Amino acid sequence: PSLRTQPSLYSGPFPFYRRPSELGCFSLDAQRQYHGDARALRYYSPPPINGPGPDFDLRDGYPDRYQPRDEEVQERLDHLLRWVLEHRNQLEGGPGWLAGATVTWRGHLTKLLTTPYERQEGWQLAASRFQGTLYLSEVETPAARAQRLARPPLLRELMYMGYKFEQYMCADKPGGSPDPSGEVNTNVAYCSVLRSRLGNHPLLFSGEVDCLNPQAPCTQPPSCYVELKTSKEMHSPGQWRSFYRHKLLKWWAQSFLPGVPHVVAGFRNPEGFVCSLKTFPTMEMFENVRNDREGWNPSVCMNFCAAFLSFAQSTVVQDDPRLVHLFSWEPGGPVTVSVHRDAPYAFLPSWYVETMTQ
Ligand SMILES: NC(=O)C1=CN([C@@H]2O[C@H](COP(=O)(O)OP(=O)(O)OC[C@H]3O[C@@H](n4cnc5c(N)ncnc54)[C@H](O)[C@@H]3OP(=O)(O)O)[C@@H](O)[C@H]2O)C=CC1
Ligand SMILES: [Ca+2]
Repeated sequence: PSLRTQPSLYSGPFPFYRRPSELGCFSLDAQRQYHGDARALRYYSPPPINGPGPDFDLRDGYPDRYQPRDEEVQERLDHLLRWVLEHRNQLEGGPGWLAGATVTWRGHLTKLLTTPYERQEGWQLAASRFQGTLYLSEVETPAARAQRLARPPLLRELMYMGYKFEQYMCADKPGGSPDPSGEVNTNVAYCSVLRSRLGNHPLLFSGEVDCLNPQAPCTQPPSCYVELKTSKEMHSPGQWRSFYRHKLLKWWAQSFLPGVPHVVAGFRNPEGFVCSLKTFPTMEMFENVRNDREGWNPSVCMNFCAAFLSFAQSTVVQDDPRLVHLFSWEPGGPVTVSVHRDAPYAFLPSWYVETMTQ
């Protein structure tokens, strides 16, 4: 049993994808504690239109005011399971909606979406069915774990710079003012919880959300949300073309899933300064590669993802939170499956399983 990943198998019409609704949200504070409210949400606050072009120093505060998340901690789905536990009765969609849903993080779905074009990084997804519901939780691959432990100084600082850019672009209160003098603490996160459906696969997933734009004409989430990105300044048309083809595909996939309609990008020069901003509407990103022989195709992304969901659903027949079907994929190969029980792959915690059982 395996699943091919070549884009030519998936090039048909765009599949059904339900307009996403936000079911709720949660926050993680500076100590990585869960709170079932929006306390971590920040508000889009771009530089005044009448003032100077941005000149954000993305290195300011590195590493002295940097409080990085401890990446050795395996959170898996735990934060999302807690939200689900705390909202299990008052869920949308009617009786047994959760039982026919697939539950995962937005970022796991993003990786599925980009799989047909991905040439470098493989993945592993653990799958457990429990009370009908299919749960998907990423497993760090061996190469990804070594690459992580040996992360160049450069990539460590780039990651800080992405977060620092958000600090320059966001305020703690609507219409408030940004505060770059503060600490960059990546334990802090605001997460949106959404309902969608791909083909006939109902979806419940959560994703980190950078800010809410109080100037957006539609105030209903997720339409009022904005995604913040940084990227190298580009000069030649070849450089923009490469950007469109590789980077935009990932930006698209990440923001398309939860219905986040705009990505705001800060382009940074080699000295670490953002000295321009560009807005990319999620629904127009594909326009940049529509008639490009080397471009990507949203239909391919979504049809492969729908096909992977059908594959997972039909492969994972046993209802058992301690059993795991591990889906493995490396560039140039098909998705394959192995089966495992209990430690280390089993990822549904007892505090979830026991409460859901009662
Ligand atoms: N393989 C894993 O263990 C994963 C854990 N997660 C966790 O689950 C929750 C949902 O995250 P997501 O599904 O929104 O994740 P993704 O879309 O992959 O990333 C969105 C943002 O989440 C942040 N983020 C996500 N993962 C990490 C990380 N490992 N270390 C530090 N920051 C992280 C980051 O701001 C990133 O923004 P950029 O795409 O601009 O880098 C978060 O609390 C996240 O920590 C997510 C994906 C994969
Ligand atoms: Ca971001």
